[PDB]
Amino acid sequence: MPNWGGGKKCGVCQKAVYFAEEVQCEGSSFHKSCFLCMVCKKNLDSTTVAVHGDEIYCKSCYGKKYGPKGKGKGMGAGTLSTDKGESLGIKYEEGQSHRPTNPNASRMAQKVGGSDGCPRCGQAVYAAEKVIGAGKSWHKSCFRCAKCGKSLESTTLADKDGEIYCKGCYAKNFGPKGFGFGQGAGALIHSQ
Ligand SMILES: [Zn+2]
Ligand SMILES: [Zn+2]
Ligand SMILES: [Zn+2]
Ligand SMILES: [Zn+2]
Repeated sequence: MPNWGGGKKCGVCQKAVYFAEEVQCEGSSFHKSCFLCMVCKKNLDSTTVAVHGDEIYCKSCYGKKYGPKGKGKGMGAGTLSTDKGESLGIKYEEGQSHRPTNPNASRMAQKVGGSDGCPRCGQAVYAAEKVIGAGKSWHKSCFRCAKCGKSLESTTLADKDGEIYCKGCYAKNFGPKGFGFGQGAGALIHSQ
């Protein structure tokens, strides 16, 4: 019954150490198992150990948290632009000409011949059937007596002041005269 003794005070777990380990530290002390890197979670039962605000950390860890991180970054830039050149054009023209007109001249001419026409039928007369009579020309076929109708030739024909007839007509028309005659009367007797 009578017993107690002494021990340490674990300011970590808040339990009194029954004199066994009572790990001491900078103005502090915790149980052995208690004294464990609260970072890596690995027990810390050796030197090279560090402490911290109500906590314990192994050197390394300490140098890890305390240690730096690294460097930052930088930057850059750049730009450029240019352009030019443009020109073009052209033009032209032309004229024209004309052409006037010139008048014309006249000429002369003349030429005649023989031959004639048929004043009877009306057609023309030139050889083949051309007759000349009464100082006129006509078709030897048409050329006939304008009294009997009997066709003529030239001589046998008779040109009466333009007119044309047959000798028989030219003669008769202008025939000679003839003597006349009469009758007498004998005598007889009567009886019964
Ligand atoms: Zn403890
Ligand atoms: Zn650690
Ligand atoms: Zn004729
Ligand atoms: Zn006749």
